[PDB]
Amino acid sequence: ELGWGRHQQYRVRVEDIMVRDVPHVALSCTFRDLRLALHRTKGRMLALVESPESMILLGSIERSQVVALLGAQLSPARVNFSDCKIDPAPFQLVERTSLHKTHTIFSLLGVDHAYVTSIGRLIGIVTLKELRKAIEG
Amino acid sequence: ELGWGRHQQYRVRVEDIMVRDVPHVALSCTFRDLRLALHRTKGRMLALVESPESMILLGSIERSQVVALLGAQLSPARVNFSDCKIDPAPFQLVERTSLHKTHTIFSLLGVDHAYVTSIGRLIGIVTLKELRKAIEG
Repeated sequence: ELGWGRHQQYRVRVEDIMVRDVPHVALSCTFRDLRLALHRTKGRMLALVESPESMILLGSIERSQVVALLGAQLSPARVNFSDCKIDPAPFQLVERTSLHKTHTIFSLLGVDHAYVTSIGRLIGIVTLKELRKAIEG
Repeated sequence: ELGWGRHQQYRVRVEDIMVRDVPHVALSCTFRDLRLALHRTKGRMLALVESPESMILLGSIERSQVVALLGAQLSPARVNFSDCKIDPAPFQLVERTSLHKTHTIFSLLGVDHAYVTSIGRLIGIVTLKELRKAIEG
């Protein structure tokens, strides 16, 4: 784990290594946006946004409740996550941030992943894999 | 101090100790209401919002930036908060949180103030005065 070693990584900041692609989902009717997200992406989590070009984020959504929403459209009958749940407004990270803060947002304190952010903006999602990758290089 | 022994910090939550009138400001062009935020409440850092009908916590501004913006707008001559220094809501709170969780995010980061958000729409504000009261009452 981080810190002690030859000194060079004391320099590095979150923008220098964070992955730029976007598991976002729009606050709109289209199950096609959901289908495309579920096709293109995998793992625990997605982000919910006001619109693709405004890029304000509300919170996080996970594969089971969205494939169950698709399941609700699939049900024998003839998008609104607020009918069930939408999860906590998480931490965020600002582009300049040094690793020695970011380590103490996921540890000594329990959180799994973080959205990198700017004023009203979503830049991407960080995970422990990028983090421990960045610690080691 | 943290409290070792007989406590009800596990009984009671951020929703109980909440305070709700706040120095918030719209993204709007007019300065006629910015005049209120100068004295209608007392405090250092304000709550910038995406709309008086949405109240997403876009970020925070110190009085010395906004008073200088008014000093320029009423300079001897015959909106633009956008190019002052701004910071997004650095951490945010949700009603079901017990006092102990809050104490750790305050103390571990040296953050002086925080906002309650639920998902998006603000509910109220917190400072070192509220907790240093409520941990004894």
